[PDB]
This record gives sequence, C-alpha cells and structure tokens, in this order.
Amino acid sequence: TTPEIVTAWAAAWTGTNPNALGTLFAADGTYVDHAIGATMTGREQISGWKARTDAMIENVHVTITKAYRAGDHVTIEAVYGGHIKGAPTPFAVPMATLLRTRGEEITSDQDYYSLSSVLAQSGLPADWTP
Amino acid sequence: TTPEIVTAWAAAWTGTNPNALGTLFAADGTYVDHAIGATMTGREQISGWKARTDAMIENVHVTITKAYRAGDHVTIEAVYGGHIKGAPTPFAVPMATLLRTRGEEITSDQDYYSLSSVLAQSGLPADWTP
Repeated sequence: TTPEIVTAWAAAWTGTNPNALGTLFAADGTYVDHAIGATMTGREQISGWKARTDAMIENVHVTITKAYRAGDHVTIEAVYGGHIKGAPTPFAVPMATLLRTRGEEITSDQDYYSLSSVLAQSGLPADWTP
Repeated sequence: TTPEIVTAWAAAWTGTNPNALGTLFAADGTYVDHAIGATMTGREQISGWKARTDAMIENVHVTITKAYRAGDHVTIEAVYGGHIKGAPTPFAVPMATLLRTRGEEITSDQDYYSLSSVLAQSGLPADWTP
C-alpha cells in the first residue's frame, strides 16, 4: 500500500508540530515548494517551513490519494487543504510530491501545485500576497 | 535510463503535429492539466489539447530532467517552457507529470505546475486569461 515515509510525511504536515516535518529528513535534506518558489535546506529550515505555513494558513491538512515507490524515489498524489487566515473561503487543491530517500530519511522533497488555484478557491485576488 | 514512452511524450509536446500527443494514449485514456483545470478524454480530445495549447503559446517545449517507473506508473520531472503570444517575455517552469500505462499506451496523464509562475515570468498579470 502506502510507504511508511508517506504516511509519516502526511502526518507531519497535518499535525501541529513543526519539528515532525524536519525530523523525517537527513541533515543535508532539501525542500522545494514550486508553487511559492521557496527552497529550504537542513532540518531546522524545513521545520521552520511548516511553522511559517501554519502562521499563515489555519488547519492545514494533506491527504494521500495514492503513492508509489521506485527504489529510492517516491511519488505522492495528494490533496492539500487549509484556510488562509482572513480569506473568505478554504481551499483544497491537487498536489504532487516527489521524494528522494536514503535509508529511512528524506533527502529531497519537491511539491508541485498551482498557487492560482489556492487563491481562486480562497476568494482572494489573483495577485494576493502575505 | 528514461522509459521510451517518456521520450515520445516529450517529443509529442515539443513538435508541431498535435496528433502526436493523442496517438500515445489508449482509446479510453484521460489527460488532466491541474494548473488550468482542464480534463480531456480520448485521443481526439487529447490531440485537441496540444492544438489549443499551440494556438495560445508559441515554441511549446517540454524537457525531461528525470523519469522513473514503478509498475504501471511513470513519474516525470520536467521543465515546461514557451512564449504566450503577445506576452513581453517567455517562461520556463518546473512540472511533474504522472502517467499510468497499459502496455505501450498511456491510460492517464496528470500535469502539475503553477500557472502563476508561468504568468509572472511572462510579464502578464496574475488574472490573465486567453
């Protein structure tokens, strides 16, 4: 079924502890969010990204539609939801996450989704920023 | 090592014959672009999607940076580039394409990328529509 690393990754994002995200990564792990264009390096910056995300978005949740592994590469099809603080409405958008692993740890995470969809569903202007 | 179907898929998108895209799919194959929210079903609609894309964007090209197969799933990490007609500048954005195959045919293609990056790099307003 679902690789354990995927379950853990979704729990870390859906949970309320920033360190739970960072602890899944190796010391040299990288995290890139392609919708926002943000790159984090190392466990502390990664955990900080979950913290920052929660600062701006309430009730963030990531649910797994499906995931598959090919050796040390893992692909995840997920739905990313939440409510941007102050926004008229919540959002739920499709997202793909590509992980590279080493042993039990993540060395690279890339998240692909469209920010335009998040904003549009949220009832925010298309050019909106925090 | 890149699956043959991946090379064909990229050539199809990068060439000018729109039918090159639909020929790669099974009769019941589906195509979903998550950035635009467009769903196409069957060969005729899929080839029509390449034609529609070419009508609004010149020099459409998809470049493969990596691809890996897990059973009937194939994950592609790519760069989608081109130049929206009338835009002051071109674009090149990271994209993830998730394919499902049956034999040598594609039964599913889902494309994940951020429309906002495409528009911003193009010099276009975030609410731009064709």
